[PDB]
Amino acid sequence: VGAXAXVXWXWXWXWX
Amino acid sequence: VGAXAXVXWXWXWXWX
Repeated sequence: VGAXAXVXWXWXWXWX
Repeated sequence: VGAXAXVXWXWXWXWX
């Protein structure tokens, strides 16, 4: 279903 | 900034 695996790109929110 | 790396969890939207 949909495309890819999961939701968004990466892990969490930001960079740090 | 924030926490983690990127936005969300995974790659794209769904599973497939």
